[PDB]
Amino acid sequence: MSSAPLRVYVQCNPLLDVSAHVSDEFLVKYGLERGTAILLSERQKGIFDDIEKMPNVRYVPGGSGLNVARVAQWMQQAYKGKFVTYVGCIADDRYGKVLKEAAEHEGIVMAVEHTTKAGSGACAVCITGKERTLVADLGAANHLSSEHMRSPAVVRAMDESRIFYFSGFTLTVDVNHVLQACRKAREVDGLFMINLSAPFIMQFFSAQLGEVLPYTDIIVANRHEAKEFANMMKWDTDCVEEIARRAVSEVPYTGTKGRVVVFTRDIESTVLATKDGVETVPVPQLDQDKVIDMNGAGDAFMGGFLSAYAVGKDLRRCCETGHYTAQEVIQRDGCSFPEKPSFSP
Ligand SMILES: Nc1ncnc2c1ncn2[C@@H]1O[C@H](COP(=O)(O)OP(=O)(O)O)[C@@H](O)[C@H]1O
Ligand SMILES: Nc1ncnc2c1ncn2[C@@H]1O[C@H](CO)[C@@H](O)[C@H]1O
Repeated sequence: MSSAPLRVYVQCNPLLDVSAHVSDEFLVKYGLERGTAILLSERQKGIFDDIEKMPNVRYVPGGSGLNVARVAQWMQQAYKGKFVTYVGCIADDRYGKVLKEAAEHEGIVMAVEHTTKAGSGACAVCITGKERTLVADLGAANHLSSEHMRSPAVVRAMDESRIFYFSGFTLTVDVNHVLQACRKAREVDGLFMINLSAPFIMQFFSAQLGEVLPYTDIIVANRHEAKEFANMMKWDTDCVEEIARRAVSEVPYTGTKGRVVVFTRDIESTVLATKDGVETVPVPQLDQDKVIDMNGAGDAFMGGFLSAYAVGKDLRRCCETGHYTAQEVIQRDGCSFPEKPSFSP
């Protein structure tokens, strides 16, 4: 006794994850802070050659938004092809084919661009225990064009979608692509949703972020991203609850659906805020010995949240569905799931 889900539009940078186990000395050798994500810089030249030379290196389709889409689609398997559409840029190369084929196999409509200006993007993922440390080399993802955003497939997708999710990571590419979707979302009275993605977005891309927030109905982030957001806004506060409250009322909002703020906190309760106050949603207890892979927990949470939102569940239940999905993924190496969910939103 379930609904068919509303159509969702997702946009991010499709990246192939190149993964390997690594010491702390290695992190420091390339100037990395453990458990964080950055964009490839000079300081990290050679890191891909170094990782590829290691044993049991894996090549796995990734990308934050793409993981979100896959998790959402996994929660709605009866609706392969009829649910999520994803937009990004790849190249027609080994990596690109892997990415496109995996997503399509799972039922995601890949409205992706193909460029020749660069090879399909990749992310170096450095495993140290349960923690992953990420270095993203966007390549082709960084060349997503206005032509592609004005194309028939994308405009049909936008026109027929009710829920729009962009990762914060898209802000490093071209803010105008994001603003175009913000406007279509308003045109159709849809929902626009964003992820803060990483502290560096607040530090180095606050201007771009600032253009998009007024259109953003739902803002999602984790504990660290929230503190960094407060720092960007110059808010003198040490509380995730207070930061969410201010994100509701003191961050400009030009929408009508109602601004909502969702901050996850790993083991601790998720903070959920609206103009009617601030609520917490407990995270079900889980034996930490079953927790194998912290990476992508946020992406999985997002997927659960969207899959519930698209069948019309209330916010609290959307967070509960997100907890369920995030807790499945962290119990497995990689972005991996049972055949079918055991949870009905
Ligand atoms: N160690 C853990 N034990 C149980 N659940 C976890 C754990 N870490 C994360 N989760 C689940 O994943 C969700 C997202 O986790 P969080 O770490 O806040 O996101 P991110 O991957 O952005 O760091 C949490 O709200 C929680 O439901
Ligand atoms: N800058 C980025 N843009 C898009 N995806 C990213 C970026 N940095 C890391 N990722 C993705 O984040 C995921 C972890 O949640 C990895 O699957 C990785 O591919």
